Amino acid sequence: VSPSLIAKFEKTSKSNIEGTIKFTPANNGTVSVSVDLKGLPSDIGPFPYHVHEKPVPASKNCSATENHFNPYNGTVRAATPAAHEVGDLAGKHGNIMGESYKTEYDDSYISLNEKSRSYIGGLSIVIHANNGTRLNCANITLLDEGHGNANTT
Ligand SMILES: [Cu+2]
Repeated sequence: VSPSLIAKFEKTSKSNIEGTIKFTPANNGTVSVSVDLKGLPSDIGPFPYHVHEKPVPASKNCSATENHFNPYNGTVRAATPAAHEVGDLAGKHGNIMGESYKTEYDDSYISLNEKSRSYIGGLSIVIHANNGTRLNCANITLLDEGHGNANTT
């Protein structure tokens, strides 16, 4: 079974958005997603958020994550969840909204399996203002410090 992942958002001069998006392997071949965010800016939401294709660099410049993770060439607007880009979490599941936002859902398209074409490990998540402006972003990293079948964490 594939390991859990997390994206940790930190507050800076650029953004007050902080919190986490957790990705945990679940039943029925899906991934459980847990969003817990605060400090979302006044009135420029709702906030689309997506898995992007490159890491956040040390500069924390969210532009450097480049485009959406879209291995199966999906579309931004769709009539069924699977037609969306794999990385388009908000399009499938709803935009972030409010000053604080907590939600849990299953996504059946992202993968925690590094041998999968839909693997999202090592990628990033960007949160946008409604007009598309990139507000904050975080790398998707390993959640637990200890792994292996003879270990504890
Ligand atoms: Cu995006």
